[PDB]
Amino acid sequence: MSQYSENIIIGAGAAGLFCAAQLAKLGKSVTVFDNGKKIGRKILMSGGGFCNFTNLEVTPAHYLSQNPHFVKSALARYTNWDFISLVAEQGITYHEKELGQLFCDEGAEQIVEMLKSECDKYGAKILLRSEVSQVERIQNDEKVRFVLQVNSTQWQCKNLIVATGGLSMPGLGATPFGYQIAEQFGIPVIPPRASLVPFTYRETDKFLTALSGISLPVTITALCGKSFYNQLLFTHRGISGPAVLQISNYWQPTESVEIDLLPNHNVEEEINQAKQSSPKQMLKTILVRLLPKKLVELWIEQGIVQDEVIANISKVRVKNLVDFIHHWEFTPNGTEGYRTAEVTMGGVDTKVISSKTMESNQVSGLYFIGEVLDVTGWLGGYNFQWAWSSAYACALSISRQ
Ligand SMILES: Cc1cc2nc3c(=O)[nH]c(=O)nc-3n(C[C@H](O)[C@H](O)[C@H](O)COP(=O)(O)OP(=O)(O)OC[C@H]3O[C@@H](n4cnc5c(N)ncnc54)[C@H](O)[C@@H]3O)c2cc1C
Repeated sequence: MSQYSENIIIGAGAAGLFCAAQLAKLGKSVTVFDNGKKIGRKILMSGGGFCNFTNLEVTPAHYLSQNPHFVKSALARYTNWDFISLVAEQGITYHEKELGQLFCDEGAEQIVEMLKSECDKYGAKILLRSEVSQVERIQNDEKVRFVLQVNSTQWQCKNLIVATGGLSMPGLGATPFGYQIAEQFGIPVIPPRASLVPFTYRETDKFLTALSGISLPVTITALCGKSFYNQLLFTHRGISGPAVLQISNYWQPTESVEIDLLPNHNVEEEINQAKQSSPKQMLKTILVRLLPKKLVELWIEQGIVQDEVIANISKVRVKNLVDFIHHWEFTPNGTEGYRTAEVTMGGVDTKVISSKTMESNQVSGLYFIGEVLDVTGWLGGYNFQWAWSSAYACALSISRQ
């Protein structure tokens, strides 16, 4: 057996499925291989089961990359609105959760269903339980530029689109195959790291484990200056939540994070209003009215915060408390693994890839789309949008040959 398909796609995920659909729709033959048992396994998990498919405010600045000028082209070619429009026209209902985030009303199944439907509608063939391996480059054959082993059959193609994703969720089928193919052809890869992931506590902060389950709004600021205002969640392992997941993109191993527990109010102003309006009251009572009761109690049960009458508090101790709550210098021991991480930072170096095409500069006929590229977006549907955009730029480019 020796099959052929002008276009082969490795990975039946967000980027793979969408690209396969665009190609069939533009009238090109394409086959998709996937080591998994079902298509779009991560799409089904995204957005807590409803799929945060994009965000109303998308710009290149919502993406992390060694190469800042990369993302702009594909994002402007196929926009968040081009997809929002495809979704609505496709009969899918969605709503805005917060911060421009858009989710499906009827679950992530809608997105996966729409993708699989477009592919069936235009001719794309999807083969599951097919793990790709042994990719070889062919040089003389004008019709065959690549050969590869899928199970026991050898496939041949003119264009090979790599949409294998990143490393998070290994139990879901995640593979480094995309990087392995790149490295085999001498294509540079930026060292991958788990991102949009929780932080783990060092020994000195382990006592905060007692706060597990508690949640509050804070502002997290990374050493590079980036800030995010959102919810922070105390865990058994460390700290998590939207604010933490967001800042893990800008945080670097060995680095510290600046956490403001009371971003909202101006503690001193308040502590003073209570110093006049309640000279009798305890510090603990004024504090619990601002922060979670159990956190305030823990600082006390740890002797970190003295509980005295508002009146018996020197203006200097009031200013040390204020700085203490607004400037918590947190140094995580590290990050949780790829089993919790939402994405993977790093990947194929985007400077050797085409900004307009997604095609490899070093190896013609080889394309990289999706998360495998060194393009990581913010939490909030940005990662899926990059998948739609890069998959489209690739398909549109190939249809033009
Ligand atoms: C728990 C969780 C929740 C998430 N929620 C959101 C969200 O709400 N919004 C958002 O924008 N993003 C979200 N993401 C991230 C998002 O899923 C990805 O950024 C996006 O799916 C990347 O698309 P992709 O096609 O590159 O890869 P994937 O969607 O991962 O698909 C690639 C496929 O390639 C296949 N593959 C790998 N190696 C091989 C091989 N050797 N042979 C054949 N096939 C192979 C895999 O089976 C995989 O299914 C979430 C991620 C996780 C883990």
